[PDB]
Amino acid sequence: ALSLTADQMVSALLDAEPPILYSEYDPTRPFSEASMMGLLTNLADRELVHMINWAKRVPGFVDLTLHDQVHLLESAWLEILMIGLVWRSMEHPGKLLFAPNLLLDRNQGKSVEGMVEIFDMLLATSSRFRMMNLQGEEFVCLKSIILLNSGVYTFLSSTLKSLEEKDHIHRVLDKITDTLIHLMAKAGLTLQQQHQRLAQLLLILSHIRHMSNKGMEHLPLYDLLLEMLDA
Amino acid sequence: ALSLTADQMVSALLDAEPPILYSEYDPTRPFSEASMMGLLTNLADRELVHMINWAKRVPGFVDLTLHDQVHLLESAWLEILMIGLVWRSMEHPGKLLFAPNLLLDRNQGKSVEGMVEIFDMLLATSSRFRMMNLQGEEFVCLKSIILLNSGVYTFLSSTLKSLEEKDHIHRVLDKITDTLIHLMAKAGLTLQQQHQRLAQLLLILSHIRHMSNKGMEHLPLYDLLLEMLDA
Ligand SMILES: Oc1ccc2c(c1)CCN(c1ccccc1)[C@@H]2c1ccc(OCCN2CCCCC2)cc1
Ligand SMILES: Oc1ccc2c(c1)CCN(c1ccccc1)[C@@H]2c1ccc(OCCN2CCCCC2)cc1
Repeated sequence: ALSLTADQMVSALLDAEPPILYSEYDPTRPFSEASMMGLLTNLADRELVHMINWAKRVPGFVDLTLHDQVHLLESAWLEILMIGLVWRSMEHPGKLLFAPNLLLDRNQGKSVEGMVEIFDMLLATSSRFRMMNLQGEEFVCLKSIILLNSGVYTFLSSTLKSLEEKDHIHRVLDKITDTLIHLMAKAGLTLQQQHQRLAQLLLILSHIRHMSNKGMEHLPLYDLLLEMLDA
Repeated sequence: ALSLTADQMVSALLDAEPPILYSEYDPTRPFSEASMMGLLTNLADRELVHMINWAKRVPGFVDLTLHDQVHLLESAWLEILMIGLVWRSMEHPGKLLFAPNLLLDRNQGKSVEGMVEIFDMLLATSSRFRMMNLQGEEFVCLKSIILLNSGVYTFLSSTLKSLEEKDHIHRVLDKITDTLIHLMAKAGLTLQQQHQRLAQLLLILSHIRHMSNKGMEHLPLYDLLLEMLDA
C-alpha cells in the first residue's frame, strides 16, 4: 500500500479502471421524447455499481473502515462520474460522450431546466483537459485523489480511529502525488514545470467539486452505498 | 508582474492584506436576540469592499478586463471570506473568530436553520490548518490562487481576448505556485515534501469551494462588484 512503487501505483489504478457503459436507449425510437434526465439517471445508477468495484481496488481504500469507505464515496460519487465524463469527452469538442451511443451537444442540454448550465461547465472542463493535454495515467491519479480527498475533511470526529484513518488517507494521497510527479518527470518536464502542472491539475478538482455541487442541486445514498460496499 | 521574484510576490501579497474588521454589535445588549445572520451579513458586506482593494493589489489582477475582474470576484468572493475566517480562527479550537469581538463556538451556530452544518465544516478546515501548521506566507498565496482560479473555467468564451486572459491568469497562478514551493524549500522541506505539501494545500481549496457552495445555498452581485471595481 504505502510501499507501492510509482509505476506500480499506475499499473494498479489503470487496471482498476471501470468499464465504459452504454445508455439503455432504444435506437429506433424518436429521441425528442426519450426523457433526457431519465437516460442520464439510469446510466449513472449503473456506473455507480462499477464505481464501488473500482474504489475497492484503489490502494489503501479497503484498509479503511466500512463507514469511512461509505462516507468517502458518498462525498465523491458525482465528482467521479463527472471527471470520467469529461475525460471521455476530451476528444469530442462541443459534445459530451455520456456513453458511446449517447453523444450530446450543447443544444441537447436545453432539454431540462437549468441543465445547459451544467453541460457548459462540463464542456469547459473537457476543453481545459484538451488544453493541458492530460494523459491517461494523470487522469486515473486524479480520479483516485478525488475519491480519497473529497470527504476527508468532513468526518467530523477526533476519535483515535478517525485520526488514524485521516492519517492513512493523506498518506495514500501523498503516494499518489509522488506518482503524478514521477510521471511528469519521465515526460521530460523540469522540476518547475512538474510543480506548475501538478498545481494546474489539482486546481481543476476545485472546479469539479463546484460542478458536482451544482449537479447535486439540480439533482438514503449512504445505505445504498453501504450495501454495495459491505460484501 | 510575470517577472516578479518569489520573495517579491510574498512581500506584494502580504502588503495587500485587508484589515481585520469588527462586528457592529452593541456589546451592552443581550446576545440571544442580536440576529446571528444579521451580524454575519453586515460584517461580510463590509469586508467585501476591502476585498476589492485587496484584489486590485494582487499582481496581474488589474491587467485583466474589468468584466473578467468582476467574473473572478463574483466566483470567489465567498471562498475568500471563508478562507480568511478559517485562518484567523486557526488558533481558536472549537471557535470561529468572525471578528475580534465576535468569537462564536459550535452551539451558537444552532441559532439559524442549517447554519451549524456550515460552522462545523469551517471548524474542520480551521483544524486542518492547525494540523498542517500553515504559515502566513502560504496563506496569502492560497487566497490569491482562489481569486484567480475559482472563475477561470467559467468564462465560457473562446474569443482571442478571452484566450489571452485565461492564458495570463494561469501564468500568474504558475508564478504563485513557484512562490509556494520557494517558501517550502526555504523552510527546509525536501523536494518530495515540497510536492506533497503543495498538493495538500491546493486540495483543501476543493473543500473551500464546497463550503462556499453550501454557503451560497443557505445564503445583482455583478453590478455591485462592477461599481466597486470600476473606479
Ligand atoms: O457518467 C455520468 C453519468 C450521468 C451523469 C454524469 C456522468 C455527470 C452529469 N450528470 C448530471 C448531474 C446533475 C444534473 C444533470 C446532469 C449525469 C447524472 C448524474 C447523476 C444522476 O443521479 C440520479 C440519482 N441516482 C439515484 C441512485 C443513486 C445514484 C444517483 C443522474 C444523472
Ligand atoms: O469574513 C466572513 C464574514 C461572514 C461570513 C463568512 C466570513 C463565512 C461564513 N458565512 C456564512 C455564509 C453562508 C451561511 C452562513 C454563514 C458568513 C457570511 C457570508 C456572506 C454573507 O452575505 C450576505 C449577503 N451579501 C449581500 C451584499 C453582497 C455580499 C453578500 C453573510 C454571512
